Amino acid sequence: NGNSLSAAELTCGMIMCLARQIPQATASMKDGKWERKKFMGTELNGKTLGILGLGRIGREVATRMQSFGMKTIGYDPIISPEVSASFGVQQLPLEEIWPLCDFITVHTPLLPSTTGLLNDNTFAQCKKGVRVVNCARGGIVDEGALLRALQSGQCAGAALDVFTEEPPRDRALVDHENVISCPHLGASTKEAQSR
Amino acid sequence: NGNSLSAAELTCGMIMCLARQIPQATASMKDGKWERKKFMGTELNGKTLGILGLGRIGREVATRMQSFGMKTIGYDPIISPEVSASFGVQQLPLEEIWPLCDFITVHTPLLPSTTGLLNDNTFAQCKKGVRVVNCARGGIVDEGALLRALQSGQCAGAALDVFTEEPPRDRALVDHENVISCPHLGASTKEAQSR
Ligand SMILES: Oc1noc2ccccc12
Ligand SMILES: Oc1noc2ccccc12
Repeated sequence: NGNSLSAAELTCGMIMCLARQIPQATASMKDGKWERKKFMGTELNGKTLGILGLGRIGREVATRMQSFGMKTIGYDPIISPEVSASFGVQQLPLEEIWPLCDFITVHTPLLPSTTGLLNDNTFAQCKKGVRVVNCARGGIVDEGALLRALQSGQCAGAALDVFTEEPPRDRALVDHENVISCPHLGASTKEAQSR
Repeated sequence: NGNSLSAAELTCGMIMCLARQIPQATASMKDGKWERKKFMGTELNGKTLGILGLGRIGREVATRMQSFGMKTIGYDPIISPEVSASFGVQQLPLEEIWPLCDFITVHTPLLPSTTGLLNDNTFAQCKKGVRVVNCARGGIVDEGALLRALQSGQCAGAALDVFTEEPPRDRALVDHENVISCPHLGASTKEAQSR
């Protein structure tokens, strides 16, 4: 609400970080290395971003990423397709979303229907090399399934602000070379903090 | 041209990384830490972005950062104020730009007139806490002056894709906690590479 924009901005930051491996490149630089060929990335323009959860944060993410030329599609059980069209999000059923996306971002509450929304089944339906972002609630993305998808290359990268347990006690995700992370910083701006 | 969008996209990534310290937070997480107060950041909405160089890259940066609610102002001696108005950038003389900006990004060639465009004299005219990006040409930002500004806090952070010498032999900038960097990745996308 107040803090909608801080979350939406972090999410868009994470999308850009996944496309260009900025965190990993800075780490490489700080370790004294100049590794240009390693950190070959991708352009956002013309890519498809799937947005799962089309409330305020989802809508804000959409309109920012639309300025990058991304195609924004998505799904939300409550919001009508004509309403999401009005903010440039094409709604399709979930089963249709997975194979189209280059990037997926989640913006749902944590409910039975959204716990493990991304799981071994839904990762297998994605395009090989999909990049995922969770700046919403820990557990929306099944962490074990994510790890397996990163290990196989079915997922080329992931950005996590939130974890099933905080701080995460299992470190295998965090430590993966294709995972970027923050300690639940979505609301952590001076502005959000200070109404 | 071909590669305009890859440079512009990286620049926008770097601005979001400065606002939220994504690379430093990832490093902290990978070292097993959970440091929430350390990485309190700022919101981009409502802030002023100064764009120095209003050719194709500069214009693309402007229109993307406008979607975040940033006020975009700038300077370019060759681009008419009418042309820059067409993409929502108010041109002002340099002297008027420095004090207004929360963020500054450079998109000029390297010429006598732009070597040290940001230097001790122009840092001194900036708002305390300014954040700077150079994804254009190494030497636009004077490296010794940038280090002095980061040491005093006159500059709160900087993002560098390019250096006066590549790789930089002096590591004090790269090693600073408030500096984000990449090994000249601006054109390093699969797309740019493959027309
Ligand atoms: O409850 C939900 N809010 O947004 C969703 C998106 C996908 C599946 C379920 C939900
Ligand atoms: O000479 C210049 N080329 O582009 C510029 C932008 C700002 C200030 C000077 C110049």
